[PDB]
Amino acid sequence: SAPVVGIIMGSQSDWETMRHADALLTELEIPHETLIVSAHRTPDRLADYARTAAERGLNVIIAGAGGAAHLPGMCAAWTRLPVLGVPVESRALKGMDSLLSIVQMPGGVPVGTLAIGASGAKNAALLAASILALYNPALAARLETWRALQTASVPNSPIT
Amino acid sequence: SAPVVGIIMGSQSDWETMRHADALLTELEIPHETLIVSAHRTPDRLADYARTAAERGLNVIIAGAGGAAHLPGMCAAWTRLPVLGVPVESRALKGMDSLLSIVQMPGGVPVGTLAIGASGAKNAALLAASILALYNPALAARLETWRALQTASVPNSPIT
Amino acid sequence: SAPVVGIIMGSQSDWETMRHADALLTELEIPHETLIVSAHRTPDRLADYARTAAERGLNVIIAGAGGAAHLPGMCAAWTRLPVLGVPVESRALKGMDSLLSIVQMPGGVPVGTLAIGASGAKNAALLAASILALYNPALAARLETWRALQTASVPNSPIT
Amino acid sequence: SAPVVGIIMGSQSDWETMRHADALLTELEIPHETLIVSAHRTPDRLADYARTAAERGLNVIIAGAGGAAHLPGMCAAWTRLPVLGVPVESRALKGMDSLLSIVQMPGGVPVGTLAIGASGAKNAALLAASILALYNPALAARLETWRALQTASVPNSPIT
Amino acid sequence: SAPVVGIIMGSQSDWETMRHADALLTELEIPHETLIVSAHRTPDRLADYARTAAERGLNVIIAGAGGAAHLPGMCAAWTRLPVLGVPVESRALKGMDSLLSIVQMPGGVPVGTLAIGASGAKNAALLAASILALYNPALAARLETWRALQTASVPNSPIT
Amino acid sequence: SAPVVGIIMGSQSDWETMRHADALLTELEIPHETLIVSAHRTPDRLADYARTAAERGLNVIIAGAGGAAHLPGMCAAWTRLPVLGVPVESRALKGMDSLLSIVQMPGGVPVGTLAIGASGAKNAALLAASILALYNPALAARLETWRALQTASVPNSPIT
Amino acid sequence: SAPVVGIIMGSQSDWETMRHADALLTELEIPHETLIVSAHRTPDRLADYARTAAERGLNVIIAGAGGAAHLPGMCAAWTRLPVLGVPVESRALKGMDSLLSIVQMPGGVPVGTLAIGASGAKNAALLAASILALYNPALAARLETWRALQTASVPNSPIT
Amino acid sequence: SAPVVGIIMGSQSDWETMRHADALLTELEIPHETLIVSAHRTPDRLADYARTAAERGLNVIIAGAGGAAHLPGMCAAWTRLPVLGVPVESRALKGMDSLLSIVQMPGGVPVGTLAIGASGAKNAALLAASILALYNPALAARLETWRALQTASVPNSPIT
Ligand SMILES: Nc1cncn1[C@@H]1O[C@H](COP(=O)(O)O)[C@@H](O)[C@H]1O
Ligand SMILES: Nc1cncn1[C@@H]1O[C@H](COP(=O)(O)O)[C@@H](O)[C@H]1O
Ligand SMILES: Nc1cncn1[C@@H]1O[C@H](COP(=O)(O)O)[C@@H](O)[C@H]1O
Ligand SMILES: Nc1cncn1[C@@H]1O[C@H](COP(=O)(O)O)[C@@H](O)[C@H]1O
Repeated sequence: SAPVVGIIMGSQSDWETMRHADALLTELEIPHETLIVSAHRTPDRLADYARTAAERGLNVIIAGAGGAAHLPGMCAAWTRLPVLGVPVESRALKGMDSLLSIVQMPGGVPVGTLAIGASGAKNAALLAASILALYNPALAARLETWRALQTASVPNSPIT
Repeated sequence: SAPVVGIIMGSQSDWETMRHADALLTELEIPHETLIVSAHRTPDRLADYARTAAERGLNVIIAGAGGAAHLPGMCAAWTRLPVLGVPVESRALKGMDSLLSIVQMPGGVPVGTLAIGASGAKNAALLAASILALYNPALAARLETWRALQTASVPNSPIT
Repeated sequence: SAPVVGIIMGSQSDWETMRHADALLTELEIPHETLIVSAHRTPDRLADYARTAAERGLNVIIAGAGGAAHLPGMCAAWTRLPVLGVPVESRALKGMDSLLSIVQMPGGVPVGTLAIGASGAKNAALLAASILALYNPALAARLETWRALQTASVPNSPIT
Repeated sequence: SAPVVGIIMGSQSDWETMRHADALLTELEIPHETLIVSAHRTPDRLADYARTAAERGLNVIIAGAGGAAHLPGMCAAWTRLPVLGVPVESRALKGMDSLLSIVQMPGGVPVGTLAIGASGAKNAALLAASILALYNPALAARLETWRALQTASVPNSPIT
Repeated sequence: SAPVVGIIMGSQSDWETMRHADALLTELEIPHETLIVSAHRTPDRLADYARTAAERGLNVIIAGAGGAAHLPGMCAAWTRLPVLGVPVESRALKGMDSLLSIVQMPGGVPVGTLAIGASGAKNAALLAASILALYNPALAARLETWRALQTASVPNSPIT
Repeated sequence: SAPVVGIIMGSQSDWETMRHADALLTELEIPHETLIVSAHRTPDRLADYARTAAERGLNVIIAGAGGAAHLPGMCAAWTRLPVLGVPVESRALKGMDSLLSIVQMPGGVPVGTLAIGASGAKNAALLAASILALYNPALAARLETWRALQTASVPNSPIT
Repeated sequence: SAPVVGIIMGSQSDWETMRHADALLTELEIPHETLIVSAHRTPDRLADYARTAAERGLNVIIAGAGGAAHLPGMCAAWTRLPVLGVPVESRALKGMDSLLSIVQMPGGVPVGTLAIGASGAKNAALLAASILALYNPALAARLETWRALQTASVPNSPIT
Repeated sequence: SAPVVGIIMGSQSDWETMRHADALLTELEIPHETLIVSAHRTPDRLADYARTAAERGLNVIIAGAGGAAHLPGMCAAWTRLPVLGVPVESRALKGMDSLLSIVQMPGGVPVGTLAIGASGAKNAALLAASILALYNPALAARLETWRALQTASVPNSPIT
């Protein structure tokens, strides 16, 4: 089935983080593609990917990178689609550089930014799901189930 | 004319920032409502607003607050809709508390976060528009026009 | 015996930190309950817990969470009881996000915030004790003993 | 009329902030004293103030200071009473030095810390009131009224 | 008279800072061009500017931007020329977002980064001059004179 | 021989850091005492230590602590002697809390602050030595030798 | 009348801060010299100033600079005398760059660092005085008087 | 062959980082020297190195250090050559101190600063290469090849 979400990441080293977005989309049965695209090492690959995303049928892009993390913002520069940004935890600055590089977009070109690291990757996929759910009733019910199970599954007290 | 986006903010002092989201939605002809909801002063008002948003026909919530900024995250706790968070600039810490208290959502409850301040409010509205544009071709055409005009309006050289 | 302190925490993963509050309360023989309550994954569980805390005989609530740590503040939103907040050390940002999310409450809804991590969990319990001690003479004497033993036990010089 | 809360601050320059704690205690009819005590300029005055607070009938101390803000922690060192700390905003570092030097107390000597600046001072007074309200029903009723009014006074929409 | 340095900046608001680079290059008689290029509003203009810089005879690019500052890094992605980045001071975060989003380039695509603000713009021009001075003896002599004058012009004592 | 430097530290856990000050003083044959003194757990022990330091023949105090690190400043509050402060690396905030708690002393009561961690402990001892050297010619020559050996011993190129 | 303290600063813009060190030394009758020395604009002037300070009869150097503040550390590199560093507040980063670039000296070359800004300058002078007071009884008596007056001059309550 | 790039570093402990610059220069066949030079422990060694660099035929200096990292800036103080600075990751502050110490140079004496850590060391060498490439066609072609291989080698999708 044709992908409706693109997951892109700046490097293989981001995969340990971005796999959490991939897994969540698969759990909810959201067809998606998962690609490496570097804003800096493959800038024309990025331009082409972002420019053609909509005509290819993508609805949402999830972009993850670390450091001077420009992949989400430059993707949003070329697509009208919603772009969600995952700050990957960097070694020295723990993703604060990633976070500021992604979230602080000037007015005109948005990136919806999620938490640093694996939680943000998971939430980027959930956010993409909640967007798709607006016009896909079956997916909306599966998302409702997912959220209900999350809530119901929280224990009442810690295990010691 | 029925609202499809809800803009909520923690206080009147947030309006100087959040008015930019309001203006952009009006510019793009996106029907919306604009409210004050305090996560800490009116927690039950928030619970009811967020719980009922989808059945009231809202598709996206834009939530803005500053300091220990819980409004977006708690909104997202109670709705299955996409929630976008605007960190309002705070006096002492310049919105860094706003930013971290909004963006660092743990796995399972996303908030799509935008830049600190007016830029973020503007971009929350643009991000909401790009979401709605996925299943509204007239709006998609208006957003394309808007993006194209932004691109065409950048000058080639500075004024000295 | 009926609990007079509630310890609540956002997740099982917080228990490694919050167990230090539990242990201290037990050492001082302060009856207490220890629960998982997520502001974001179980928001109605939190509303109910906080709303009914006083009528259930609780005097003080100790709430711990990490990241966008909204559990203490949203608990204080619904209870008139004093709420003490423990910032749990987060992976990337080392609890700075937890700290700012908890301590930077706007005027009107306070959270008494303790240090990031285990020391804060221990001190949240000691602070709760010092509050209860105001109207429980036996506990006040046990707290006096605890503080005296802490002081007396500090060695005069390091072991090499 | 005998004070049950002590407000102490490191300098006259702290009063612009700490006056908000004073006002709120008066509003709630909580008898209190308001003093300047410098941890570094009058360390013996501090030792004596804190040592004797409980026997003088104080139940809670609210301590405010900025920069390397030692006043709350050293107060807590010498009293068994609950000490609440207000980080006063500093010129260069905007109260981040105030905050960290107050909140990061090691295990065994708590300071319940509130927000940087006026909000924190207000909330220290509210937190002190919620503590006293535990064993003062008239005050508990006044605080409930106060909280309920805060909730009722939040508007539903912003003014443009 | 053909330009050997390109100064590019993300917006007119950057000119207050980047004008210092322009002035210093003129002072040292380094022919240059000064343009506005938005990484996010005119991404294809940027791609073309950077791709073609070397064949147009440019030797160094000085790029200035603020906030999530992608202009220097994306310029460097598309040119083999040395790119120098000037972090423009931002309103809320004082150029710390500018700084981290410029300097933290991952391995393989350098941006030589200068100080936040006017100093950085001035120093980008001086750094560009020292680069050009390597294979331009007349310019090398002008730069030596400039450095020597800077050294000679420092007073020996302050004015009171 | 009577100690002329006092090393004091807030806890046994600081010794891993403060031993570097001890070792340096011993290397230079500077008689000294090494003690645990907690500002918060043993405040009267600190008052007495600092108050009597000068009459006991101490010339310089080196004080190390972590977190809300008030030991150096409160020591300086009671002694006219120069106090040097060593920020101990804390677990969560890596000694930034220690650093700000120590260095940001208001005017009137100084603490000469050294680097976070072991380097600062070593340098506190070297700084104390350079102070004593002003009026002890033999020690001054041993310090000169120490500095000369440091300089001479730096290799010219790295070992691979 | 021969100077025993040298105050050096990187620029005239530093004088607004460093004048407080000058004033305090004059108040305590400590003969001193006050100079501008730029670590980066006059590196050989600095080398010569620092190399020769001890033979010229200086006992302590107070060095102030802002931004990438190398003046104190490089001074300490070339003198065996105690060097005290004053972080001058910087425009964008509020002296945090000044602070870290002064205090974080690696092992072997100390700089005793004081607070950001005017407080630090004042305290550098007081710290220098406490050093000199060790072997100057008349000065020791003046400093005691000064400290005692500071203590006596703290008011007991704020002015409203 | 005579070196045209000097790599200098403050300590053997920096070599784990700076070896990445060495390796890159060797890969591109750029003759270079690799030296330890401490700004603080060997200040005259630094003065001499920087002063004579140009007359020795060096074109670019790459300087790496950590903490109060003054090596790059003080090198630039004495040479007219372009100096590139590599912030070495420090233990406590993760190279934020290194970064600010290097990048925040006031106007007049530039250091082109690269990312914290190994990526910055690699990029300092690439930046030096892109400078040399301006007047060495063979090297320019080898750099073009290097950049082309980097781009071409990025995989299209992650390995799981
Ligand atoms: N910002 C960016 C642009 N292209 C890649 N990156 C990022 O560079 C970091 C390191 O990549 P690598 O490990 O391949 O050097 C990764 O987090 C990746 O997102
Ligand atoms: N803020 C919040 C709300 N609900 C849970 N959390 C926090 O999310 C973090 C991670 O939870 P988990 O490990 O279950 O993902 C924990 O520190 C927990 O307090
Ligand atoms: N600030 C302070 C006052 N008394 C002790 N500390 C500090 O508390 C930290 C932790 O002490 P402990 O490990 O005993 O809890 C140590 O760095 C010690 O200097
Ligand atoms: N800033 C500086 C001046 N001279 C050496 N350093 C730095 O000091 C740190 C620690 O050096 P060492 O390990 O030898 O103590 C290294 O990062 C080195 O660049």
